Amino acid sequence: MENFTTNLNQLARVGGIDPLIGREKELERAIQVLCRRRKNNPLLVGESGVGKTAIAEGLAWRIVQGDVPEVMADCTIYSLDIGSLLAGTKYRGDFEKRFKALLKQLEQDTNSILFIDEIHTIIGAGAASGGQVDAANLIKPLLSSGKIRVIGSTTYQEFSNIFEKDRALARRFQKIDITEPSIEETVQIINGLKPKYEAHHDVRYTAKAVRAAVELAVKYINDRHLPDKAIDVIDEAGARARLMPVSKRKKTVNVADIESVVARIARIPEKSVSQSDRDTLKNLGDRLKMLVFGQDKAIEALTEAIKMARAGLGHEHKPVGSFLFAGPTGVGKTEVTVQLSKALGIELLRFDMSEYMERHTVSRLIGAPPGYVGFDQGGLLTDAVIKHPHAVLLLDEIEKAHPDVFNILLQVMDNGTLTDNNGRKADFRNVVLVMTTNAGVRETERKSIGLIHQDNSTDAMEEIKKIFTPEFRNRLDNIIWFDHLSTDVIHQVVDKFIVELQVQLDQKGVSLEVSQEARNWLAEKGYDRAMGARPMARVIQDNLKKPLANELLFGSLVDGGQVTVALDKEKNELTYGF
Amino acid sequence: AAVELAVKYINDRHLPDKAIDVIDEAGARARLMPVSKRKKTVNVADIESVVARIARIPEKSVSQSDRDTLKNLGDRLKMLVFGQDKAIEALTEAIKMARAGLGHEHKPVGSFLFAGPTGVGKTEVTVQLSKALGIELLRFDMSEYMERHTVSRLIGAPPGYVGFDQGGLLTDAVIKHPHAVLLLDEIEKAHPDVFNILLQVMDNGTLTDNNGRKADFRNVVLVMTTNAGVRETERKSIGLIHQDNSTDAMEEIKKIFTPEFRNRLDNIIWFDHLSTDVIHQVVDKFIVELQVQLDQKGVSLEVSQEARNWLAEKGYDRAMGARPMARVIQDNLKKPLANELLFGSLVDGGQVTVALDKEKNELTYGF
Amino acid sequence: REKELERAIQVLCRRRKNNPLLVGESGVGKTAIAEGLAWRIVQGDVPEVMADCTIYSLDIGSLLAGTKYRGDFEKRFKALLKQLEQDTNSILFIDEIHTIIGAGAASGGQVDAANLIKPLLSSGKIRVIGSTTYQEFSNIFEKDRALARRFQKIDITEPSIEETVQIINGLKPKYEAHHDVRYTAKAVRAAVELAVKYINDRHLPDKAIDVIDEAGARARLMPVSKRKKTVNVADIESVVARIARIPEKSVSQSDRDTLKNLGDRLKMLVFGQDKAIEALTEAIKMARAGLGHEHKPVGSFLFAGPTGVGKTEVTVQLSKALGIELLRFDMSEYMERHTVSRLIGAPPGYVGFDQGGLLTDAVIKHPHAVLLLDEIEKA
Ligand SMILES: Nc1ncnc2c1ncn2[C@@H]1O[C@H](COP(=O)(O)OP(=O)(O)OP(=O)(O)O)[C@@H](O)[C@H]1O
Ligand SMILES: Nc1ncnc2c1ncn2[C@@H]1O[C@H](COP(=O)(O)OP(=O)(O)OP(=O)(O)O)[C@@H](O)[C@H]1O
Ligand SMILES: Nc1ncnc2c1ncn2[C@@H]1O[C@H](COP(=O)(O)OP(=O)(O)OP(=O)(O)O)[C@@H](O)[C@H]1O
Ligand SMILES: Nc1ncnc2c1ncn2[C@@H]1O[C@H](COP(=O)(O)OP(=O)(O)OP(=O)(O)O)[C@@H](O)[C@H]1O
Ligand SMILES: Nc1ncnc2c1ncn2[C@@H]1O[C@H](COP(=O)(O)OP(=O)(O)O)[C@@H](O)[C@H]1O
Repeated sequence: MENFTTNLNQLARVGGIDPLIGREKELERAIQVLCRRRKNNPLLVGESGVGKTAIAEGLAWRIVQGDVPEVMADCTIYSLDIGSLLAGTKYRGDFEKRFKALLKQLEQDTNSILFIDEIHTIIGAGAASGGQVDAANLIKPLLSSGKIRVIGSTTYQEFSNIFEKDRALARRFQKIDITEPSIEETVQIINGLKPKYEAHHDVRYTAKAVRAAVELAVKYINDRHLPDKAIDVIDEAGARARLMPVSKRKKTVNVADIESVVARIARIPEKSVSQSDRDTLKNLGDRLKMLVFGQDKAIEALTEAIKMARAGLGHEHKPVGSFLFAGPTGVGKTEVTVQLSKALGIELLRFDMSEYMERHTVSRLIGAPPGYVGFDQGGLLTDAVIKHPHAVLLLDEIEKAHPDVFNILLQVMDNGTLTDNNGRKADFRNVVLVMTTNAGVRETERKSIGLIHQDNSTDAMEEIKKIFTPEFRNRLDNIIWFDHLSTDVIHQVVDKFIVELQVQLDQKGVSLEVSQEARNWLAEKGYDRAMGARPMARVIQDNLKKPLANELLFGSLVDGGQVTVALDKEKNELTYGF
Repeated sequence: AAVELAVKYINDRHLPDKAIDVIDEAGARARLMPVSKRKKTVNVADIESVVARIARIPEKSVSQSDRDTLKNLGDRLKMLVFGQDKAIEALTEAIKMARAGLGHEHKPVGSFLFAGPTGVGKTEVTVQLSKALGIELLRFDMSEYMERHTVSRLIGAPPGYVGFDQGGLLTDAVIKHPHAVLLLDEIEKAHPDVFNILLQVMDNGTLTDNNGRKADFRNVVLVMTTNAGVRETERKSIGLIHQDNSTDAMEEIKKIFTPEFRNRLDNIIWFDHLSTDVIHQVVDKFIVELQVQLDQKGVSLEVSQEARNWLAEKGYDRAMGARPMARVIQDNLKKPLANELLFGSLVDGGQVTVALDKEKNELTYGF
Repeated sequence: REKELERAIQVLCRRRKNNPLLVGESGVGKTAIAEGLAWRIVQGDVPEVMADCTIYSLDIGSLLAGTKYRGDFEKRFKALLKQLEQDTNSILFIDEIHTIIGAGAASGGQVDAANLIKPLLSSGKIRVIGSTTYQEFSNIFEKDRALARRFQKIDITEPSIEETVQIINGLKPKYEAHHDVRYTAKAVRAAVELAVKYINDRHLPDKAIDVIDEAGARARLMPVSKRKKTVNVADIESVVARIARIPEKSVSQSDRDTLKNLGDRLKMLVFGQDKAIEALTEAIKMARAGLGHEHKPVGSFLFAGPTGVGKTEVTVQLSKALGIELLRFDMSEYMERHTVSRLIGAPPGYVGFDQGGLLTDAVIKHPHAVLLLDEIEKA
């Protein structure tokens, strides 16, 4: 007792314990257990960081304050330091000697309570070249006789996995569940605790700041539990605003600072648009339309979803956007998404649904069940989302995956959460789910038989409905049906590819100019409505790169200069030179 | 009473210690009661309260505030889920029979299978029921359980395997919250082999995880939501007259769920589609939620009545239930609102009025 | 890393659980970030709150060395804890935070360095900086809820191109002193860009610097005839090629000749069907001339025609003439849908998982090769 436990009453007398607020029924039942005749040993079990240790030390704090029923008055709770207890037990019997001496001291006191934090650790305290003769059994007979009182604290998992193993020790304690408090209890706890943090960080918290901290930590941080994550938000806000007086920012911590802390912790695009975040969102449709020609309404839908997200009008809990892009090949379905990722400056999560042809490939997405060979790997999808919570999720050619795999995205779109094999949950509320497919293509490109050609516009939707279950479609933000590229779009695509080729050549230090009629001839040569834009890339490659490759590989353009490409009219041929 | 209740509701210790602990805690409680000198005998009510607090289960509460909570539960839910009253009625009656003590022997509070077209309040009624009771909500998306060997994920890996020390998720959750609402979403999309776990649970209210530990489901409401049988109900027959395909819905459900599984259910509540007035109420609900979102930004909003009617007429889709209304309201309101909140008039200001003209059926905006 | 360093400093000055956790992919610079915080403290490039603070890198080996005689490890650990508590101005840096969840005494196996430290961290008594990769974190560290709760998660993200360029600029003098070689700015930028484009198995601030160091080391092995030189873009290209398997600038050698006479060297082996040799040579030339695709295979060709016309022979001869391996797959063996699992592997939890995929592994082992799909109509 001299130097192995710390007097918690002494701490509360010197203010070393943060004050216990609320927890009325919990502490009342802890006292009730303490007042039993036999096995008066309460065990505080609960989630990690919900106030179990807080309750245990707040009992002694209340004793010092005297706001306790007049049966635990003058009782002194001591926190056991197992670490220092085991320090010098090098020789046989030292541990048992010191432990039993402390035990008889506690027996003689008849007023003290021994609080053992993380009591699940005492299932072994030294069997070094020996048997079960450690503290796990030394403490057993004293509890059953009701001579001493011990308070335990452990999480549900550690309890179930370690403490429940020894039924003899397990039955000597009274399990008490410390549940996570609700909103009002948490904000009141913060109200009672924040004087100390204001003192430590030399700041002031507004009431709205505290309420916002509570609500945001609730709806944005799903890693931890309320009474600790809220005060963590508070502490980090205090520290940040305390580091600001380098420019003499002696002021209160308003709501905006709380949102800064929450966004920097949860890695979310918060803190209201502002600065230029507004400029970037404003001309995003432009920066995309200059790289994706035609199919502008897809860019419109994407930008509207992103803005609604940043404007605070997003969904309560859903991905930023859940889009199904369907249309013929080579019309920019994946390109608009990749360019959106590059424009926003965030991560692109590309997944090739063609690799998920079989039903049993779901385990590749979410991980293998426990006990199996691939358990230690987790799942690819959820791991990627957890690593990059703010990103764009691209699922290429979802019609190629097994029709059953869609049921994962079902829950992902509905709730924005996905649980891997470890019970961990990925947060999809900050991702844009975009799925590309060629579903309605073959049905729209059909030939009517009869004297009257029919309207086949609805056939793309018919095919998509036949492929995707009604509940899967019912969770999509919108289905943007892409149309084929028109000839002016083809000219613009040819120009974009010319710019790409020019960049490639500038890398080699040579310049290229292509006459306008040459561009027109290339467009008229390569245009194929049924195949979109890839034939343009092919024809441009064949017509320009191959002659250019020969010219620069074999001397004529080695460290060359200007490439002179123009079109003649008699043969529709191109010119070349240095 | 101490003996009987410690037997029936404590299953972690052995009888000669269970009863002694019940009696000792009752004595300590009656000894702490006389802070106002109420040194009394231990009545049956005190023993019942002690065991209920030990078993973490609800006691007799026909007088407390939760009696009123149960009194107005059906209405406090009907204000959030419009139509489909029979589901709310069944849920509330099951919760009452459990709380009234006139419950099932050792079964869960209620075992209900919710089936019907998508986009209706099958899962939403469950979320709002968990909120209205203030009890934990355990959500399990059975779509993550397509393979038959994912049962190991539910109940844990057998001893002598890599995933043993983690334990099952379902049993661990129920251990953490013995009084909760258990939501199993899209169970027909899980592997049909998984249904046998639910067989065992529904019949006995107990479940043994990998550690031989038994989870107690007697105080957990079991609600499972499916979209099974919907294809037939909405499938058009060929002929001059269409048939009620509800018989086909029943046939499909029986195809998917073995006879004993259907026998271990409290009821199968067939959710209906949403009517037009129900659509109007849904529009009102979503507009209220949008108004809350805007007030978070400091923007008041007023939407006219005929604008509401026009939104409902534009978004009404019988096949998809209430979900299309979300998109309709989204595009028709949030888009101009997002523009005005980002690079427009509604930056730190509100008073946005939306009204419908009759020449173009368009919306008004602005300060 | 001023943003991340500022986040770390903000975390350290907190009242409770003021223990930042540097989480990031390997090679990103987590250990580098901690030791550079120490370095800037030495140079005073810190806010006054962290000034005059001493960071200690905790060694686990020497801490557990010889800790027989139950209590030796505990006594030693508590002695370290007491020295740090008395210092009141020290931060303990644990390079591998996921490795302190076990400290022997498997009998019972509970009183380890993890449970020994939780009271200190929860009380805000001591400041410790951790570091771990993402998978180690999520599979080893975060499993201990109470320990993960006492640490503040900081994501150390992969830097950008220009950030990498500046990092290499700042690190260059040490590599110069080590190799006695000098780097040109164009060479550094080329190293960064080529490492991004062609090296796929590492992350920027550890693979661009890898190219820099290896170029310096090889140019240090050039003065066997005393070829004293600075590192130009050419050496960088050679280095990045030794991993990408195709040099871009070495084409100024006889590689130009091999390209030029390739069509003929094939025509002497494949008679007729000149169109195929022409197409293949044009594709390979466009690739080697830098005009090829930046994210596509060198060439994707479907050869169709009657039997015995040289469809398979021309590809084998092309592989021979180029000196590259022939990744040969017969699509008649993949006549069934489920056979794709041979090419890509089985999902986790299934019998063939640890084997991997045939095609992907063959491609990874041979980054530069010709892929032949015999009888594709049979798959
Ligand atoms: N009633 C309370 N009053 C004030 N703070 C509380 C209360 N309950 C919890 N806390 C906060 O939680 C922290 C203490 O956590 P607690 O001891 O409850 O969990 P724990 O013992 O750390 O759990 P584990 O052993 O799983 O880590 C304190 O920093 C405090 O801010
Ligand atoms: N609107 C467009 N503007 C510019 N380039 C385009 C456009 N549409 C297609 N492309 C070209 O096509 C390539 C990408 O095509 P994309 O991935 O969009 O096709 P897709 O719609 O996915 O068809 P599939 O799924 O069948 O491949 C780009 O390299 C780009 O040059
Ligand atoms: N009765 C209702 N009242 C109000 N809103 C409803 C109702 N039914 C559904 N909704 C809307 O639908 C959303 C919840 O959908 P839910 O999860 O119930 O779909 P579901 O029944 O699972 O369909 P599926 O299983 O086919 O996906 C809520 O956001 C809510 O706005
Ligand atoms: N901020 C930085 N400035 C310059 N170089 C850095 C920086 N961060 C990392 N590096 C480079 O990375 C190397 C050190 O690796 P670092 O400590 O960053 O990660 P690590 O210790 O390898 O991580 P782990 O411990 O997980 O393996 C150094 O050689 C250095 O060149
Ligand atoms: N055009 C050709 N020139 C020279 N040899 C040829 C030609 N076509 C076929 N052969 C010979 O016939 C054999 C079969 O050629 P291959 O291309 O593999 O046939 P397939 O097209 O059926 O795969 C080869 O070994 C090759 O030597």
